[PDB]
Amino acid sequence: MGRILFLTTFMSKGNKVVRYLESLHHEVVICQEKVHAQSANLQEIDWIVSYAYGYILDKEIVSRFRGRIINLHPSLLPWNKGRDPVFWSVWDETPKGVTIHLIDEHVDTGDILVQEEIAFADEDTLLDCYNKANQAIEELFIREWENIVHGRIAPYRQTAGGTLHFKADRDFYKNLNMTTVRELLALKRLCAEPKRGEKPIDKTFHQLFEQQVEMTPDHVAVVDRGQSLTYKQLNERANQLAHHLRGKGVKPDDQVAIMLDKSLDMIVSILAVMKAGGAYVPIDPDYPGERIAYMLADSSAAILLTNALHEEKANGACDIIDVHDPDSYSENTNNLPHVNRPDDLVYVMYTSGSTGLAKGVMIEHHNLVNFCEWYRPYFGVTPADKALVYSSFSFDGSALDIFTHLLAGAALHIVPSERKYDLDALNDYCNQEGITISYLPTGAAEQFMQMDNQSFRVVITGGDVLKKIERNGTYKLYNGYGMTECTIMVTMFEVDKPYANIPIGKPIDRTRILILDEALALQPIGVAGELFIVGEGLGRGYLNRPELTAEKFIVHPQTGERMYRTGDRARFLPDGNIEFLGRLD
Ligand SMILES: Nc1ncnc2c1ncn2[C@@H]1O[C@H](COP(=O)(O)CP(=O)(O)OP(=O)(O)O)[C@@H](O)[C@H]1O
Ligand SMILES: CC(C)C(=O)C(=O)O
Repeated sequence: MGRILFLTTFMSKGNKVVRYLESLHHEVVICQEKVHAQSANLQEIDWIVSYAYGYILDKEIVSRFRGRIINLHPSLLPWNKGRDPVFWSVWDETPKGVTIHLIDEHVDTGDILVQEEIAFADEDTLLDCYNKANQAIEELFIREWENIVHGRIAPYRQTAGGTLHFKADRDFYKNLNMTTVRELLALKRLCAEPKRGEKPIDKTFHQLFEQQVEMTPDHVAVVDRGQSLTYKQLNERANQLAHHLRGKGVKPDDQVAIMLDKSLDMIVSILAVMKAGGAYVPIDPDYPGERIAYMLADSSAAILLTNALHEEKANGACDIIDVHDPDSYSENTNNLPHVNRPDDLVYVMYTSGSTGLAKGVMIEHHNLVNFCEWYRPYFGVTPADKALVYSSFSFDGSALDIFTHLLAGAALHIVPSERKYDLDALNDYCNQEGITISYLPTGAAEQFMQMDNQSFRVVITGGDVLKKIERNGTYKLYNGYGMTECTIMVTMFEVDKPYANIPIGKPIDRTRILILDEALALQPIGVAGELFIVGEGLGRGYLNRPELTAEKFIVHPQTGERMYRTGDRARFLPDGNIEFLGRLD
């Protein structure tokens, strides 16, 4: 009949298409490589049929064979042009079908000959989809071939729009081939990029705090033993000190060290540093003098807010400002002119030097603002609540204590030394004062479940594996995961039942968790892998450690996004909650 060139790389040589064409007495030449005009495979060729051909025909060839190049593309063109059509058909959630079209001067854009719809079952695998489509289009070709040879089909131009994909676009999804349709789309919801319409955070913390002061100025803000400050009182005193600081040269991104024991002066100092424009570097005064001397040096802190008691532990490291000297406070009680942006430093905390020397973790305002903006509505915090300043102010767990509740109008209650380790005593305080919400490390939180409590409405815990769930009170328990580098915490779970492994929940606001293999490629739901963090949580990095910063804050090779690699193992559950599975090594 005629000699037909059959171009293809992925399909076999005994296709139902080739056999059918052969059955009509056509000599079918099978070529699976790029060719040129001189190729002996283009000799006496009546028709060219391409089917999953991974190369481009030269324009010289397309011109000579105009109207005689027929392509089998398993998609509903213009949807899913290019490579991996069936896969992106499912992922991008586009219309589905198979198209037999003419080949023109571009990628899968030529006019259509025949096209029909196709359906994939929710429980079909992507491989099943790939095969169901290849079989459908092969049958369509056999059915409509005669109509195409006699050129009685009027080719119609493709609808406007569609999508296009390239060979490498599927690299990130290389492990999803044996996944189910609905199992794949589930993974899409959990890990797909942010939706449209989002705007960057436009507020700093002290900006929002000054707002909260105007709303609840006379409400109690912080308590320590018998003494207390209201939102206005606290705000005015912090301004007085902030004015003095900014007058001593404090500028945005400057680090100011604070060295105090838990007290009202600590809260004033922290805010005062913020309002002045700097970022506070907390230094526990009980730390060994070695750590203190090193923290003060590695940090660029030119100023140190401290007592006269702990003044000598600096060994003259920097300019001292006595929080108890009236000369350290200005007359001006008014808020200062704003000079910060959400991407300015807000605080710098050092991780315990378990491995190697301690590193200074930088955190920006937008990092802290996002956490508090999520914390308030998630736990329904109102000015009626009262929370504990439990954790050492050198740990990011203290940021949860102080900063979240202050923006909700609640009241902070400083936890002194005598009721830090003695949790039974701390329990009585909570019932006395009516403490309603606080965060307790996994350890202390587990012991506190023994005590009888009627005050707490909610308690949050995290930092280690939360094995024990039984507790006497009536309050909700929450498990939270995260590290200092991504601001306090990134996921939250409400503990409703007991669990063998207790999940760490779903991501907070404007954060995304990805479970990746050793090649940084997505892992299907239920498969373990290194947990990666993306979004508003990621801080600036490690202070004066750019090489180490780049090691942990990566630019992904495929999606090009900035992610923090935790070094933790985890796996998604079918209901969206995350399961922690210990460290990597
Ligand atoms: N709810 C949780 N369950 C289990 N592991 C958790 C967890 N929350 C956090 N983790 C893990 O345990 C660590 C606790 O946080 P960080 O104290 O900031 C790290 P570190 O200071 O290097 O060591 P450390 O955990 O020995 O204190 C996190 O880095 C994380 O890997
Ligand atoms: C201190 C709190 C926020 C914590 O879970 C952590 O840092 O791991």
